[PDB]
Amino acid sequence: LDVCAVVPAAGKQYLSIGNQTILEHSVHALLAHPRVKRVVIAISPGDSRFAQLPLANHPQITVVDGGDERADSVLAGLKAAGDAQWVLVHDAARPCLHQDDLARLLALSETSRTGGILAAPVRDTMKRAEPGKNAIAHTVDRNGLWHALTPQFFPRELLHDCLTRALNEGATITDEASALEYCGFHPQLVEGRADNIKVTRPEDLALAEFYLTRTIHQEN
Amino acid sequence: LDVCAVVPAANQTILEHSVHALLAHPRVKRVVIAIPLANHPQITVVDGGDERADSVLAGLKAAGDAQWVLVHDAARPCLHQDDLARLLALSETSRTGGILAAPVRDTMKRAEPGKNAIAHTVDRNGLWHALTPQFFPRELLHDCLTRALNEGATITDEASALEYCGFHPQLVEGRADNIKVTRPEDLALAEFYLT
Repeated sequence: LDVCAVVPAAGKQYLSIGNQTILEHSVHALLAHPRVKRVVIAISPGDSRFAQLPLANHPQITVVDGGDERADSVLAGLKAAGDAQWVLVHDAARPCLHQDDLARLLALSETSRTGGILAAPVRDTMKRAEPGKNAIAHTVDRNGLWHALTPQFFPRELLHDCLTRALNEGATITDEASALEYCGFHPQLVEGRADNIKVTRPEDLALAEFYLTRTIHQEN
Repeated sequence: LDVCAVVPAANQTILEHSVHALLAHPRVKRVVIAIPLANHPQITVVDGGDERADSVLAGLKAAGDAQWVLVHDAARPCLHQDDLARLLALSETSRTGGILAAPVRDTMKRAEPGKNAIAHTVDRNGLWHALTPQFFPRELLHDCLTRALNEGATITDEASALEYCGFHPQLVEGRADNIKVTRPEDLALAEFYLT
């Protein structure tokens, strides 16, 4: 049941919450589960900041050069995934990952042949804008609509082949699930907490910090 | 450009903070709460209905001579004054109005019917979280809300009533920390980090 994690970190991840970078909170969230034996971080050539983090001397961390696109970084991480049968792909900028959700995602390997992702149901109103304009086209129906979160958990070889194939066919890949979907698979949706935010807007840092503080508080 | 706001409240400190965030802007002279806060000279109370749309219409009958109306969620007390200002600016140029909104950050999936499995990816480009306030010309909001409701439209926010009748409100990019605070125990904390 060894698992290897891959973090596509090639470029917010170096912003800090408390006295750890967001990348470090994300990485340590992964290491909470004992089955996660290694974390491969894909970093961009020339990125010198990584080497300065204490995480850079962690015996369970592997560092490799990623590419310009997500799928390329992930493929680069997978070459260093050793003999792990299952791989976890997790966003560098998702520091609020909860151990309970990780644990429940990792159960997919006992029974799943495809794997699956953490996800959050859409529960508030969403709009689709007119193309080219900041005006509303229509309101989206939330029934069966999910936010794709990370981690995304898949058999190693299958992920590998689907991503290689999607890229080789010019497929339009965003997340890892999209590569499986393109090769005809239907990954499972594992409901996770909606506060597993990707820090992408400047105000998201304070939001992430609010969510971690509230959670620490609640646990008691 | 005097503005009347409507808050459908059909947890008292959360409503209170949301209300005073609206009242903070000079153009916002009054708030109508559709249902001690009620003893504020700037706060009006009316009967809210069973649906949000009906409470908002009920607020409209209390809005006086207001030419433009702000509709705000009672559970969004982390509204920032710069976002409110950029929204109110629509009255200078818009015939339709618009809403506060934030771009969606994640890849999006549509689940297979009947299963917790992905059918397909939904393109997140051009997809927005609809926030509040929602800001519209008085008569237009009134007329679209009334008509959509009588026609059995599925109304979510106010913009959706305009949508039903064929209008396309503007998307005004706001802060993504303008979150829903629904547990009272979270308010001080949300306010300390996001206010």
